[PDB]
Amino acid sequence: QPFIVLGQEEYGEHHSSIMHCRVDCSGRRVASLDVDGVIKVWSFNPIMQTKASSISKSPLLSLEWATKRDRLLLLGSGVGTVRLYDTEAKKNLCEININDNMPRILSLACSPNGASFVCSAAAPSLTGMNQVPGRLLLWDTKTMKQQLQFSLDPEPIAINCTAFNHNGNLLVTGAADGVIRLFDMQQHECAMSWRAHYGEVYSVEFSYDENTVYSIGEDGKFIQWNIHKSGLKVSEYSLPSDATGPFVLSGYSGYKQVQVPRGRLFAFDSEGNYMLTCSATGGVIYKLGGESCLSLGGHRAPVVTVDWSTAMDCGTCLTASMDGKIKLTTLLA
Repeated sequence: QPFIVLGQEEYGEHHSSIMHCRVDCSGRRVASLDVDGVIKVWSFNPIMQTKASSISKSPLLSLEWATKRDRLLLLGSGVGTVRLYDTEAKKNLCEININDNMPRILSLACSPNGASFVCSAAAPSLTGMNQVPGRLLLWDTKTMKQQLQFSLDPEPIAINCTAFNHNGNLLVTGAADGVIRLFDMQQHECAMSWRAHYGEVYSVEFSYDENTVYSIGEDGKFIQWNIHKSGLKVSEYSLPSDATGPFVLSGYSGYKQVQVPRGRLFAFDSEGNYMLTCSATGGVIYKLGGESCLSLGGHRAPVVTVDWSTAMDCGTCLTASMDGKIKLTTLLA
């Protein structure tokens, strides 16, 4: 009963598997990035319409909408840079040099107050492969310099995912060593850290009331954690294996494509009561109360990343798959 499907449409401008697809802060624009460096910025009211296209030079690994100065997209590359992409002017404003030694920009989080961003900069993947050193850096957009290094204890490690709380006081992070680290933004040390997953942490998020954090990891678990009590599981659930991959699109050709999670694996409605996840044939929605309640379907290839935006009881669910197709499902509460 909780949701009714108003419609489902397909955005098909991408021709390679999707890496990231994120709705902007106004709920009206999508930025999506495929494994070939192609970025599309598009709208979906009341028709789908491409507002900008851009083919990236160098590999691109992360994508984050700026917070105060909307229409601005931050793109983290695989050559140790962050590119500021003006989706209105349809041009790159500048290319910020983060680090040559640790060129994989695996995560970007923009401060809700607009003056800084956090970025994960990781060593090249080892030739268990992501068990490599990483740094986590606070970058002052405004002097264009690195302001702060977060200490990663006990050792530097690649950070896969980051998320701010509403005020920007707290940053939750998930690492390739399975550890979750939670930072307050004046100090270099995490206020809190614990072993969360056996294998990599792929996505993290604060609950709506910011009393817990949610995580999803390589062990296939979705876990809710009390942030007043380090390592206190509030709850834990074993998801179907196609929620966490590795996602595989294969043919009789002897040919396969393999995607380890890189983009967001889970997304929530506005009030944090329901969770969208990946599966081989479309998005799957669960209820988070103290429970699969809707399957969105529509995909002929495995879904590898999702998003969910809410505007006033109208939700839109993005599901993105290895054939490059993005389905938009409109949900009414």
